[PDB]
Amino acid sequence: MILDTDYITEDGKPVIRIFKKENGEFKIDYDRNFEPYIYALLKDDSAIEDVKKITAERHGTTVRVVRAEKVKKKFLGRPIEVWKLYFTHPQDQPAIRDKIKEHPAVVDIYEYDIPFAKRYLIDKGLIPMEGDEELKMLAFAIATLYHEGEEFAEGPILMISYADEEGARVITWKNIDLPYVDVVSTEKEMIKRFLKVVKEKDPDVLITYNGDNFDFAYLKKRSEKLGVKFILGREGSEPKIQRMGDRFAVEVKGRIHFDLYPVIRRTINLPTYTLEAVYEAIFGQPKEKVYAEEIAQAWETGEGLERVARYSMEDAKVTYELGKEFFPMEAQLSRLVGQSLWDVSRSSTGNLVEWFLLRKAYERNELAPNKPDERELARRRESYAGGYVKEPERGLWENIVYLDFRSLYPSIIITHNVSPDTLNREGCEEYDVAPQVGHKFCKDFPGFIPSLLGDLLEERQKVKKKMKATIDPIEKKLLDYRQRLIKILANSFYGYYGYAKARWYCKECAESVTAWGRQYIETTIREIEEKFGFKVLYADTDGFFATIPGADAETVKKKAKEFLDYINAKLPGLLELEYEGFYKRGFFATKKKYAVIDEEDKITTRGLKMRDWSEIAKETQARVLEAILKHGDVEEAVRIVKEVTEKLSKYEVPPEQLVIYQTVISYIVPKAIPFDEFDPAKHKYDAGYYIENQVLPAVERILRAFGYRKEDLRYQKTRQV
DNA sequence: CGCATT
DNA sequence: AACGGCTAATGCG
Repeated sequence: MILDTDYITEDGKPVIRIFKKENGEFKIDYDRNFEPYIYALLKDDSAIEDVKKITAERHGTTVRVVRAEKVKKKFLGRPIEVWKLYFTHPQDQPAIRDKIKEHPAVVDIYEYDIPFAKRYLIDKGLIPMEGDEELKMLAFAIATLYHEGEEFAEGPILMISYADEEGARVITWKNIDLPYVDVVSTEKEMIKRFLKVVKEKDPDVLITYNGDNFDFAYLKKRSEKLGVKFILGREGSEPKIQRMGDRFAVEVKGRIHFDLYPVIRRTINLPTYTLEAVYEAIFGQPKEKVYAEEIAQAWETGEGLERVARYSMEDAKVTYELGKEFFPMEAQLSRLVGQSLWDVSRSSTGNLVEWFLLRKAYERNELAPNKPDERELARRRESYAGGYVKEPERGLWENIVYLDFRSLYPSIIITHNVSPDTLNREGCEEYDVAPQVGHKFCKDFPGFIPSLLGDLLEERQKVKKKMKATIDPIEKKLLDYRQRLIKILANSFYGYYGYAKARWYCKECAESVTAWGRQYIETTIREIEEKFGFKVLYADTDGFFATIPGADAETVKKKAKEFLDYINAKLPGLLELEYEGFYKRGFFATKKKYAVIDEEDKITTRGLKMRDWSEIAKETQARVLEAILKHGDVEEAVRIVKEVTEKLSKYEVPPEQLVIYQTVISYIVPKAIPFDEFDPAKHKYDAGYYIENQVLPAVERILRAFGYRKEDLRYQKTRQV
């Protein structure tokens, strides 16, 4: 299988290198015949001879146009004839492209900023990570000596740890009596020892946590300081450090540097992204943190080195465990988009869809539109109307059904053929008109993006059905990842349409999807109210909560299923309303804030989780929510708040339930102090603060839906007037 | 202007 | 390597 591609220069000519792993054998294939090129639209074909003589200079070397060739392509459906301009080296393109564009006879230029190695994968039809090859992985981490006022890597590396299927080990240059610690004489010997491990193990994947911005950079400065050749690459190269905006990225040639940090940063939402917090959230097991001060103190005093070595070992162990959990998913994402695992794992949603579209456009001989210039980019900052949000019906509701559209926005794109190549296309016999915005979309032929979206949904069904027949549980998990990633990719087209930097940006397409969405959700609401007597309690972009106030649970279920049969026969194309779930009771506090409970007694809460909060505020909110959702007792929920505020005012609440966590700082507010130093016998907490700034704000938002003000929840201080 | 829901 | 800065809008604190 293909791992990655790049290029080196030999005598001024680019040489593509294809890194492959076939039958357990690492291979490098070379291609010296791939020519870099760009397209040029000319107003007069006779002018091509003047364009061929355009020259530029890179670094003393004179840049010229090797040859030109007139080709026929499509541009947003319409046929086009453009000039394919060939060059010697891909770096010639940034040097002459501006001079070619500024030439009077040149209308515009296209596909001039596509990286050579990525242009190769697309043009050759090569797909990375495709096949049944098993990759050998190795995780690693480092521990360093830190002092407050010193430069980067001014202190030596104290330890280097690594982990794989064989277990985790630590290399250090001090005596630590642990079975997994290997003791060498110096820091230089420790680094050299690590290089031998990587060389002997020969892993296909090197797994780190923030290795892009710390580990590799620290090792590099240290090897330079000590005179060590940091050859980690399979071709004897040192790790290549690149600039990715305000951060860095590292690639180890011949292998895949899998940095878990950017991956987990996009996949899950956590308050902090320390290795300890990430591991505890994904595996549900704790991990102790050992800070730089403790490691420096332990190394200088020589006491407590077992704790530092154990921390170093756990870093490599958990990085390997997390890598084992997230790498197969990233491999399926890589194979789907058609780009290397290295790039896809570090790429944003907008870049992932663009690379998928770039490949599909090449397959269909479709000329790709350019990225926007600064002027066009400023024009695209105008926003549009989004989803519809109904103001919720106050009060507690019984027997609620949640109905929503199956993939509303992708269904709209496919059903109404929403695409820049079908937008206001004159000469068609059939059109679909977007409500409110009025954009017309030709229905005579399938559009570029709706056709790809249709192929994605078809491919997803072909992978869902292959899962059911697969006996191999490893292959089933892999297919589950591909199927999930196709759903995520399909649901990224809408946002991409309104992404100002996108090549296939189309505000008209984006606002037409939301206008159609607003129409389908609003018409279905009036339909269920007028023809079925339902009360719609709350609705967001693609779904709504409804009930029949004077009806039993079986009655509401039956009528909801009858309504579904009714509207689904009226909905066009792929649009489909579904029965998402039934809820015993629920309250809709404000827009985006609500809570429901199913027949199993599982409570689902949105917008109420909420920042640094004391355990007393979290406890009372949960107690209030439970009284309302499980007991159906709103008056009990108010008494709980009155009881809590009364206990706080009379100082009957233990200080342990008043700690606020925000390094995590654990403090308590006095009548501003770390909780370790707080003494109830000497000091007094601010009862007013914990009532007015903690308990009441957390609960008020919930009880406001039932008609209670903040004053309706404070302790009844009896004023004997 | 942050953070959450869609 | 000379592309990437992180898809959208609505709406509560």
